[PDB]
Amino acid sequence: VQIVYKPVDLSKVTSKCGSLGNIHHKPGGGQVEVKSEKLDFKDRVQSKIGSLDNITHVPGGGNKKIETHKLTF
Amino acid sequence: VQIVYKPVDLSKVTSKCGSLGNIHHKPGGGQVEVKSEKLDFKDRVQSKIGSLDNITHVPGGGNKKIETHKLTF
Amino acid sequence: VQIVYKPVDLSKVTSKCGSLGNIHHKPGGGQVEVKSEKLDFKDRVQSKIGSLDNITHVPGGGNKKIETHKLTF
Amino acid sequence: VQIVYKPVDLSKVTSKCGSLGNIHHKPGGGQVEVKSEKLDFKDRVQSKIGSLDNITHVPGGGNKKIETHKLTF
Amino acid sequence: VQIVYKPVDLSKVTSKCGSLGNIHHKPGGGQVEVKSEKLDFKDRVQSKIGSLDNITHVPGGGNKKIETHKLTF
Amino acid sequence: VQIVYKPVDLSKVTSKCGSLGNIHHKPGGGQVEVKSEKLDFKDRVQSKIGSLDNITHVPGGGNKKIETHKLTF
Repeated sequence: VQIVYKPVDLSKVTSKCGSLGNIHHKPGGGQVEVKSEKLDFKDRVQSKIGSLDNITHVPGGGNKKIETHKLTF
Repeated sequence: VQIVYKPVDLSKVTSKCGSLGNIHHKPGGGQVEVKSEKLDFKDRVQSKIGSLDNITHVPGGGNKKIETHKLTF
Repeated sequence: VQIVYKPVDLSKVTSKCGSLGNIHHKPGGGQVEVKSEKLDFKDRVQSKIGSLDNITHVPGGGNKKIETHKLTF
Repeated sequence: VQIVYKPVDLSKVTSKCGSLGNIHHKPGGGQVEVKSEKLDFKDRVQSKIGSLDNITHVPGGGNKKIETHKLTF
Repeated sequence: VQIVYKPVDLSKVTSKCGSLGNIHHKPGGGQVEVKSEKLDFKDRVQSKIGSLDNITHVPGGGNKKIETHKLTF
Repeated sequence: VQIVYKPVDLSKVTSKCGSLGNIHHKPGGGQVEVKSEKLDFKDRVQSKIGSLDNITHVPGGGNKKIETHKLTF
């Protein structure tokens, strides 16, 4: 058995942007109110209240090349 | 058995943008109010209240090349 | 048995845009009010209230090339 | 007198090739025989016999840009 | 007199080759036989016999830009 | 008299090659025979016999940029 795994890649992932800007993200501008009375919990409680995990991602490129080469005998 | 795996890739994923901008994201501009009385929970509780996990993604490119080469003998 | 896997790719995925902008996203502008009284839960509770997981995605390109090359003997 | 020589060149000379090969050049494969008897030469003699100056030129690109910018006052 | 010589060059000369190869050059494979009897030369002789000055030229690119800027007052 | 020689060069001469190889040059594989009898020479003789000056040039690039900037007052 003779196996010759010789893939050739000369590819490009490219971006050109003259200017990038004037980006506004205002998550949670409104008031948050949580009133709790006489509540009962028998197991684990996870609670998130307010402004959490919000993202502003503005990469000049942000380009991705994902590649996988699997040879199984 | 003779196997010759020789794929050739000269591809391009390209983007050109003169200007990118004036982007506004206002998730949760309205008030959030949560009133709870005498409630009972016998098992696990996950609670998210307000403005969470909101995303503003403005990549100058944001281009993607995904590639997979599997050889199984 | 002789196998010659030799695909040739010279393809392009291209985008050109003069200007990209003046994008407005206002999810959850209206008031959210949640009243709960004497409720009973025998099993797990997941609760999301307000403005969650909203996305504003404005890539200058956003082009995708997805490729797969499987050889099974 | 005002002279403004401001030409803008953004040109491209591009070549893309998946594979280049299996090129065979066999000049002068046949027998060469030169029999000369009692010849007389009163002036200069230049002589080439056999297989001379043969060329195999296989550039992966071989692209050419020739440019000239002349201003005379 | 005002002379402004402000040319802008943003050019490219580009080659992309996946593979280059299997190139064969066999100049002068045939027998060469020169037989000379009683020849008379009264001036200069230049003689080349056999397999001379043959070229195999296989550049991965081989691309050229030739450029010339001249101002004469 | 005002002369402003301000040319701008941002050019590129580029080559990309996945693989370069399997190049064979066999100049003068055939037998060479030169038989001479009673020849007469009154001036200079230059003689080359066999396999001379053959070239195998295989540069990974081999790209050239030739440029000239002449200003004469």
